[PDB]
Amino acid sequence: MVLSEGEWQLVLHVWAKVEADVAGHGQDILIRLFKSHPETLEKFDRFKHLKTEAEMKASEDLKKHGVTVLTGLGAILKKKGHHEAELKPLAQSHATKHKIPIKYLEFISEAIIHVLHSRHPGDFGADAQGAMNKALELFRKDIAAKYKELGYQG
Ligand SMILES: Cc1cccc(/C=N/c2ccccc2/N=C/c2cccc(C)c2O)c1O
Ligand SMILES: [Mn+3]
Repeated sequence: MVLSEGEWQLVLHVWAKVEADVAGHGQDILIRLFKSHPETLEKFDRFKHLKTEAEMKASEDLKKHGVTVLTGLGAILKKKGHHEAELKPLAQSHATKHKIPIKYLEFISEAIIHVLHSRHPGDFGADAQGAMNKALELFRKDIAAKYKELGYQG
C-alpha cells in the first residue's frame, strides 16, 4: 500500500478540519459505528448500556473515547506511513488488552470515512476518500501484522 505525497496531503487537509472539532467528529463516528454494528458497543463496560442516539450524544464516556481515538489516529496519519513507533503500542494494546478484531477496525474505518464525507462534502470527494481509505487500510494492515506477530487472530 502506497499513497502519493498529494494523497497524503488530502488526508492531512481534511484532518486539519477534524481537529477543529475533535469531540464532535468523535461522537459522530462512534455513534455511526455503534448504530451500524451494535456488537462493537459491547466492548465498552462504561457505556455499553447506551441505546438511543440522544443518550449517546449526552454520554461523557463516549465523547472522551472519541477524543482518544481521533487523537491517536491523527498522530498516526501525520506520520504518512512511517508510524511504527505510534502503532506498536496501539496494536499490542488492542490485541492483548482490549481484544479488538480486525473486522471491528474495518467497521470504524467505514464510520470515519462516512462522517468525514457527511461533515465535509465540499472538499472530501472521491480523491480524498480514496486516499483516506488507503491510509486506513495501511493502518489496519500494519496492526494486523503486529497482531499476527503476537499470535492474536483477531
Ligand atoms: C482506530 C483507533 C485509533 C487510535 C486509537 C484507538 C483506540 N482505541 C481504544 C483505546 C482504549 C481502549 C479501547 C480502544 N478501542 C476499542 C474498540 C472497541 C470496539 C471497536 C473498536 C474498533 C475498537 O478499537 C483506535 O481504536
Ligand atoms: Mn480502538
